[PDB]
Amino acid sequence: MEQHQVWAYQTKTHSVTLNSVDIPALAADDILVQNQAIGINPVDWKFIKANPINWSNGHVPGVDGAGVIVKVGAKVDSKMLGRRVAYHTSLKRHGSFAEFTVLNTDRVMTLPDNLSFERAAALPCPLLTAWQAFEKIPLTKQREVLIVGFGAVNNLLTQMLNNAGYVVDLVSASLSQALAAKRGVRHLYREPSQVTQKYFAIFDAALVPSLKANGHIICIQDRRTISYHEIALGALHDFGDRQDWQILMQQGEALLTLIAQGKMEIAAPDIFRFEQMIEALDHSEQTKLKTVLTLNE
Repeated sequence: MEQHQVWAYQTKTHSVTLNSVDIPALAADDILVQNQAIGINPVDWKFIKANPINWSNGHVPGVDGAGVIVKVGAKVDSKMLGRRVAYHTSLKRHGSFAEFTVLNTDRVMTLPDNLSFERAAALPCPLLTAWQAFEKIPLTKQREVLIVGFGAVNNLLTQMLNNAGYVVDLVSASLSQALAAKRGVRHLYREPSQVTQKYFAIFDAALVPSLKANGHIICIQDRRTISYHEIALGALHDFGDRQDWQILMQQGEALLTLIAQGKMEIAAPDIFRFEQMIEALDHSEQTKLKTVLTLNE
């Protein structure tokens, strides 16, 4: 009731340690989520390593989670209580590596009843990142696009593009032909040097020779008649107004529904217990396999 367990950042050793700290009272537009599963994203282990935004010792990392709304602030609609939600929270505030997380009420997505917490927690950062990147690209008569790398964002983005009518080629040293084809890939290149044609858009100045004039470069990173687009999902926390959030969350909900219905596929995350955060963080970073923590073990 009064305290909860958190994984708190240690600046000296670029690591997290388990502690019990007071559960905060909520602001008027805030909600308290009881986490049931916690996503690990590259940005989390990258920021743990580099501390690029000068987190204080004690800061709780973690952008992604999923769980149940158990308390709400004074101005929050009482209908939110008890909802199953997933979220992508700000890197500047205490995050998902905790039993409970404080979120803004406009910035969570309701889960389909048949979508597990563990699957949901594997989605907010890569699914919303993929959707933002997808939405940058016009649909013209030139439909050939190149995706560089395969990972959780590009898995989802490939499917979005193929579903919309784009012809998608992909660069990946070890993606199986069978999985590529399932996801809708036309040509699978095993290294960048094999790419010889030109594309309408590349999702990744070095790329310019591979672009049609007036094409698009979409940079998806945690870090002029060609249009350059930079996707930074977490920046909506700083720049998004309430309508921007409503629109995105509603689209995220729609996409979660497609996933729960089996219409868009993801590989099952590797699941660790909350207690084994350190081993999970190591696994995520070393294996690059999507990793999630569960509290239901």
